[PDB]
Amino acid sequence: MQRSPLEKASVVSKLFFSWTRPILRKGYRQRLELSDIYQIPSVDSADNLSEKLEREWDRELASKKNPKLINALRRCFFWRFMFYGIFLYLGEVTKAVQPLLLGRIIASYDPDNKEERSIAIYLGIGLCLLFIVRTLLLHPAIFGLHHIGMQMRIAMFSLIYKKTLKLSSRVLDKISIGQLVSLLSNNLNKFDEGLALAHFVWIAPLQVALLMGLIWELLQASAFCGLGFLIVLALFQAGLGRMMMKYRDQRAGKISERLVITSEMIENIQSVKAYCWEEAMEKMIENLRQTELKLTRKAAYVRYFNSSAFFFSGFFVVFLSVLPYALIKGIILRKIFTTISFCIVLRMAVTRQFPWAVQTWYDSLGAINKIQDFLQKQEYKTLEYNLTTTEVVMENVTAFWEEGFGELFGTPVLKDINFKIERGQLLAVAGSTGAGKTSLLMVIMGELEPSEGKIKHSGRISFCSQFSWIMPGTIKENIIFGVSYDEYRYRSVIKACQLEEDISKFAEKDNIVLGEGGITLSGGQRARISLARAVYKDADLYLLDSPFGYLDVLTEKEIFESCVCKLMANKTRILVTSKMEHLKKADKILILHEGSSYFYGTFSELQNLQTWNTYLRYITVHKSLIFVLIWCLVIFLAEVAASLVVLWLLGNTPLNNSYAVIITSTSSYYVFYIYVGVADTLLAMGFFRGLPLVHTLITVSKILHHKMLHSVLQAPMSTLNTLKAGGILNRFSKDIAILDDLLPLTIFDFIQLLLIVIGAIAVVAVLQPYIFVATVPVIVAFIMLRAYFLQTSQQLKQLESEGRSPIFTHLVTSLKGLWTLRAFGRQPYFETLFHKALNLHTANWFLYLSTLRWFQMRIEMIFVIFFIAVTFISILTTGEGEGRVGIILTLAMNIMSTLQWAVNSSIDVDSLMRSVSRVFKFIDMPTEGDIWPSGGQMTVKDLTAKYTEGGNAILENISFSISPGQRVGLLGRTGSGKSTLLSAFLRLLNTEGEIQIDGVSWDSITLQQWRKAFGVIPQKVFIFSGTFRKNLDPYEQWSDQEIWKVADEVGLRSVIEQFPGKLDFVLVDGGCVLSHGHKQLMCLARSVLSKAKILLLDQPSAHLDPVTYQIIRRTLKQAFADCTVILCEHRIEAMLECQQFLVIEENKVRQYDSIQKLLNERSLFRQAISPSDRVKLFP
Ligand SMILES: Nc1ncnc2c1ncn2[C@@H]1O[C@H](COP(=O)(O)OP(=O)(O)OP(=O)(O)O)[C@@H](O)[C@H]1O
Ligand SMILES: Nc1ncnc2c1ncn2[C@@H]1O[C@H](COP(=O)(O)OP(=O)(O)OP(=O)(O)O)[C@@H](O)[C@H]1O
Ligand SMILES: C[C@@H](COc1ccccc1)C(=O)n1nc(N)c2ccc(F)cc21
Ligand SMILES: [Mg+2]
Ligand SMILES: [Mg+2]
Repeated sequence: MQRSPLEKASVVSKLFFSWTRPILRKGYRQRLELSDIYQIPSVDSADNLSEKLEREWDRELASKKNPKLINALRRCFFWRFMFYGIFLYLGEVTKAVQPLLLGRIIASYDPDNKEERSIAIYLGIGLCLLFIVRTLLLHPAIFGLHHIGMQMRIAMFSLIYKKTLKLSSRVLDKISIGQLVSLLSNNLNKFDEGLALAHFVWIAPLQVALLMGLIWELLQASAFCGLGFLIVLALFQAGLGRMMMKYRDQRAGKISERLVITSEMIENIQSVKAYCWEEAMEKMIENLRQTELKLTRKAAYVRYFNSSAFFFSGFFVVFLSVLPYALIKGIILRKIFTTISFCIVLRMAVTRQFPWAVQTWYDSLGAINKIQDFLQKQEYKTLEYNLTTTEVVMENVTAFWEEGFGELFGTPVLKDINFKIERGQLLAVAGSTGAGKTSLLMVIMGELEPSEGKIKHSGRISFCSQFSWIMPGTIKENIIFGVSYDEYRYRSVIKACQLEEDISKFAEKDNIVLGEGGITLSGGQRARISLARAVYKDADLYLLDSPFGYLDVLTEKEIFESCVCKLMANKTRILVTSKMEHLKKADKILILHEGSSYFYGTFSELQNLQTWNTYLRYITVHKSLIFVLIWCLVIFLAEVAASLVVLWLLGNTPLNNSYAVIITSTSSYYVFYIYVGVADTLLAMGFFRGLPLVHTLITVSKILHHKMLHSVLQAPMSTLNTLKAGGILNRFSKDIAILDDLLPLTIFDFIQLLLIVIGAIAVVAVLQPYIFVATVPVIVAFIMLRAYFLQTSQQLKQLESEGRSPIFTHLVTSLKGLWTLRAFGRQPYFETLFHKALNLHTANWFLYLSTLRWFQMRIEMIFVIFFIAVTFISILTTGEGEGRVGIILTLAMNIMSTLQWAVNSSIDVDSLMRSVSRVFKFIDMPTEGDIWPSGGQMTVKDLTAKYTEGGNAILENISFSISPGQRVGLLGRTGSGKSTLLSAFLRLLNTEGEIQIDGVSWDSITLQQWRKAFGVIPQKVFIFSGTFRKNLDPYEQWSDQEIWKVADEVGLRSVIEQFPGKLDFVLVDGGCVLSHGHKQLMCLARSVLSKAKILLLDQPSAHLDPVTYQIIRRTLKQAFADCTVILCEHRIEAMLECQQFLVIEENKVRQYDSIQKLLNERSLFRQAISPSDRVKLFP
């Protein structure tokens, strides 16, 4: 990584941006490769800014009574803000006095002998130097302002992340991903680019005053009437501005809901596609989009009228400012022209520079105060005592989940529990489902505040949750988890959890690539990775929270009698089990039941007791756009014809008449100038030509989003597995926020500027031909630069924009699995691992900005050089009478200013349309594309499954047959592909082989009609945000009587009744309110509703107790009376019912008709069954 030459650069390079040149030199010819990007300047490393801002912030917190963040931000950046403000003030004043020189230079052309014929050269010199000072003084201030904005935003983001770790657990459920992702996404670009207009809040007044003086020297007593009209205009403008903000704070409440639905949708699309939930999800998403569109539509209309104020107030202001004086005394055309040339600047400085400045100030303060509110949130205070007697004590505790019951003190989820544990002794807390075992572990963690009672243990702790969590990276890094690696300890850990065979099964031996959460791995490997992590880290206390669920039985006995009982035989271990073998081995027992310590003691006591293609694809996608554009062009043609006839009539005029004092020496070259000064009004857009354009643009954005989603969802899984979660969150947030908010106005402004320039040039060329030849050497000079620039930026924006994802995809995981992350106490590690991604995105965005500002330098210097040459050639070549050529040049380069503005707008439009390019990238994704299920008799021949195209053999040469209504139980040691075969039944992943189902095959039936025959309860439960009734059946086919009768079969009464909204309670954060077993029962009910003839059960009993499990087998007898069942269990007890057994081994299936021959065939499997079940199998 080469160090940025910004640190090593001369002052001329910094004031001219000559050091950016190597990037464009490398980029214009060949595509950018990923070493050319410079390392960030040492100033804007996240650490320095974060430390500076946090020190100022916490000192300000300590000092003041009501701390405010904005005071610390001021104390940090105000000086380098004002040092730039003075330069911007000078560089905008230098636009007030330019028309002063310009008017007299224009006055010289007139043959009658004015004194100006001597001062013409001095005026030209002053004008030349004035332009060069403007160029050297304006842009560097803009770049520095953008740089300060960037630094501020970086420090704020790092502070946000530093807060989102110490955030108290009781608040997490309230705040979902939507708030945070919106608060970063909306800020990212707007708050950075918006610190160039922060000054124009106090620049606009002064400038206006300075203008209202000079115009007053021209116009004695009508400039005040013009100013009154302008003040009315500014009040109307601020009124529209206030109206618009009320139409955003009602959208920002639902953007988060749509974002969270989309994230939950795409993270586990596995179950979504398995269930054939395609249309209901689209209906819900578009239902949200409808309201969001109404709000965006109204906001867009309001924003449109705001924009037109410049373009359609120009004639009105001048008319009402020069009617009275002309009426009373008359006007020489010099007065009218200089009034126009001042009125342009006045219009600009009090129509699009004041209101946008106050807008950006309102919005920046709103975001800052929202962040300040965020930082005022309850902090989880830790009392982990390093001093202890190596003895863990817990006494008389009770806990409350929601804070209201906490303060008001519904039963608590615990009460009056107590235990005491030595060092070297193990507890085994076992509870029937819903008792609160995980809640007890959380209370031991202190993450739940005990409403009353006493806790004490060592400060050295480790954790292994019920639900696994896998941060993206290598298995080696994921297991070590930010510790100095060791050969011997790591090898011992891998020897205990017996990961050796599975780790040898992968292509890369030890370290592979795991995505967010790691769908790439199975369930057993994931749980055992988590357990290995909990074993590796060294501490005085261990909280293993039921890691023995997602495994077979032989692996269970091996791991439990080599790792828990043998490897770590001296260090305290809390164990959550549901097998009598553990309790027999257990040293003390605490059996919970419904939040009550139902039994405590010892097992002996227990026995005793009992790119231009996108430019077209965007437009042609909807016909309304083409119609609007065509009709607008026709209207413009009519308008330019009207202007043509007006100038034709006034050209052939045959001239007491003091209405307009006009003379032949002045007329022929002042009428054209004065018309071109008012071109932007006669060619403006009214409320009859503009509104359809904005409406159609918003409609097109909606259609684009809908198509993008419908193409993402039905995409094949092999493609989907490659892309991350950030690569969808980033898109669905930013690349639709842009297509809804910024584009439908920026493209409109571009259309307007292009249209105005074209019309003015056309009409003036028609009346004066040579001006065309006078302009062309500049326009062809313009595009030549633009086409050279775009190649750099056209390739760089992507290289930066995708760089956003390493932020979001790192924020989600840390937030998703915050609990273990804070459990081990590894905050600094993730702090640095986030700062790295932030510095990456900076190394992209900063250099992109430093290239755009350079192109502004170059474009305005092209204009200035042309302008200096024009003024020199023209004034010098003025003759004793009727100087002609100078008029021809100066009119052209009066047009050139607006044309340059149009070029800048065009660059901005392209930089935004990158977003539409990226969305069309997603839309081009491949497509996986009497009662039929009579008996369900199934036949599979020569099946094999592949995850990646041509990948390794996960299965090979499978074939079997299932008679109708004969449940076959499938089993096999973990990591052998049981879920693989279940998934490959649905041909989700790419397949090979042929299946006959009661006289039909795969080919003879369509895909969607094929998946209708099955019903699935996947290994990964799936609960989005919504109500119970909507969650259980989004299609809404069945009455609440149906739901209520099923909800007693599945034994869900005691879960619905305790919750306030029976079938109408809202669910948040993926059902985090519910437990695990309740989620399992919920999904099983969701499969009972969809009565399918052939059904696949993928581990219906994951962590359930021996008691509640009865319901499972219960709903297997009366409920599924005859339906064919593909049941994939691990607990051997659930295999007593099935008639055939399919054992999966060595990537092949072997079927047997019984159990005895199976078990004698594998001797090592025999000694693993518990005696209570071994007697059941062998009578
Ligand atoms: N995050 C939560 N928010 C609200 N209530 C909760 C939450 N977690 C648990 N509960 C309540 O606590 C009870 C069980 O707590 P907990 O989740 O610890 O049981 P569990 O051991 O996970 O259940 P299982 O044995 O099925 O795993 C449930 O009745 C549930 O209503
Ligand atoms: N999403 C995935 N991407 C790549 N490979 C996968 C993926 N899922 C599974 N595999 C491969 O399939 C094998 C295990 O398949 P599968 O997940 O069906 O086992 P399993 O029976 O589900 O395990 P368990 O007993 O934990 O349920 C592993 O070797 C793994 O490499
Ligand atoms: C599109 C117009 C609508 O008005 C008319 C349309 C046709 C004819 C007459 C009037 C507009 O929006 N205008 N016209 C202004 N003179 C103006 C000033 C400030 C502002 F915010 C908007 C403004
Ligand atoms: Mg649990
Ligand atoms: Mg499984």
